[PDB]
Amino acid sequence: ALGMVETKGLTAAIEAADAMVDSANVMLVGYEKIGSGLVTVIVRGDVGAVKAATDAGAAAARNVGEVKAVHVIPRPHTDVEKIL
Amino acid sequence: EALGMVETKGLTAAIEAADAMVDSANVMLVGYEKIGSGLVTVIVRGDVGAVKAATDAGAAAARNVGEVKAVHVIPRPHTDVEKILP
Amino acid sequence: EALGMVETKGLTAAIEAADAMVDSANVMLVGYEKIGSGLVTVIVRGDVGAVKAATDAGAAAARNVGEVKAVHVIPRPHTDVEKILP
Amino acid sequence: EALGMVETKGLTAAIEAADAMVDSANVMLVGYEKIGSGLVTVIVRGDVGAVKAATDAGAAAARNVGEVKAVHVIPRPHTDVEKILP
Amino acid sequence: QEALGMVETKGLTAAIEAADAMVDSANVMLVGYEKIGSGLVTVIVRGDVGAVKAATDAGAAAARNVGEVKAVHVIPRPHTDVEKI
Amino acid sequence: LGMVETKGLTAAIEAADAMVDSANVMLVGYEKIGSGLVTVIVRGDVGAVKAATDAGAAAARNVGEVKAVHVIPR
Repeated sequence: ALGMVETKGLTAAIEAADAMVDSANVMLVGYEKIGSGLVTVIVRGDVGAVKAATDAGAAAARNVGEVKAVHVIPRPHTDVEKIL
Repeated sequence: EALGMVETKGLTAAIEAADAMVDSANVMLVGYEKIGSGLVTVIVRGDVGAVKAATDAGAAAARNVGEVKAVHVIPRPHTDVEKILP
Repeated sequence: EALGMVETKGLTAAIEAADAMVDSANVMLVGYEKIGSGLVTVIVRGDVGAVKAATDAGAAAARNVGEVKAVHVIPRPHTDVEKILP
Repeated sequence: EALGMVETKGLTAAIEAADAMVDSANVMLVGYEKIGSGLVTVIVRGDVGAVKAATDAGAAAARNVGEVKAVHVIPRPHTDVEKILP
Repeated sequence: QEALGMVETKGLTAAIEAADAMVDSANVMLVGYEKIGSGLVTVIVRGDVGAVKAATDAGAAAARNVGEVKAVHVIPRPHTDVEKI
Repeated sequence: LGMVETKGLTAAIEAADAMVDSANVMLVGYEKIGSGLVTVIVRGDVGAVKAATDAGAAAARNVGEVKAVHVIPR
């Protein structure tokens, strides 16, 4: 499963990442920068862990900065895997 | 041969469009491109009907996650365009 | 000989310009350049008449899908067309 | 060991925060990260009380030079967070 | 020679029209383009001071007709420390 | 350390050149952070830095926008 939390600002993103790893059995892949101050944090793991991680990351981050998106894909297509 | 693009503001929305597109239709995901200002384009190739179906599915899934800026299909792209694709 | 440029906000509009340019005239696609903030410049080259044709089609195609920031044609020595490019 | 962050718009504002942080308490400067759009994050590491003290001092100092966007402390961060630090 | 000339535009199209006008107008070397965000691009040339002044005025005037010129400047003999950026 | 931060690169290069020309400083940083912001950084004795940054800022204002001018002793 794939979990993403997207924030305005890097400080909110670091807090999401920490909360995600604190809250569930997930691997933190990293983050991506896309401009306009937006930062996407990415984690992988089984679907229940990714759901628990993204819900915890999004809730933590909101108190540090603005949360722009939160999403989980339980079983990404292989073509997606290839570009992640 | 057709080319389909969904451009979102936000990378979470683009990834959700990419996955919806490949899931929805017989299309190959070519890749994504970032150009700044939060803008991310995801590109698919396939027969024309498959790419219209993919891009409409991608755009609809993206809108539930984030913002869609642009959706377009070029049904018969010139061979030179392949040079600039991800 | 000339360079022709169409600069858009958005990559979808830039790819639609690119394909429309090479569809409309005997020009070669050089590629495209990103400067951040969603701004992309698609560059073609060829004979001056063909580049003028191409950039008129490309800007129109891009304005149908998105925003065009600039469209311009620069005549160049036929022995060193690309020397000024980034 | 605790991590402290001050995010500013503008680099001068950030370097001022860094100087203020390291002077104010027993903290190690981890580094700066840039995310574009003029935003820079300065990070320090130390014991939690030292980190709260530094970050306070850094933000106050930065506000006199530029704009402060975020100030935060994580008291007991996981090792994994390193993957994403400068 | 060693004078430095700079023309800064909003937009890459105006920068490349500046470079064409610059190299056409005088004996100068195009060093490159620098992107710094907010859509700003700087075009940098080197040459003797007379070539660089001519090149820079020609670039600024040519860019002004395609887009917006943000800065235009010539440094006849830059310090050695500056050569390092 | 002395810093001059500008909106525009041309103004930045002019500050750097004016600073090093005006005082006993060495150019030790040149950073881009986006949104057009460029910082040039010098090192020397406090007084040479205070006069460098003064001179850089003044020279850069004739060329473009200056956003910050700052001196950190130590």
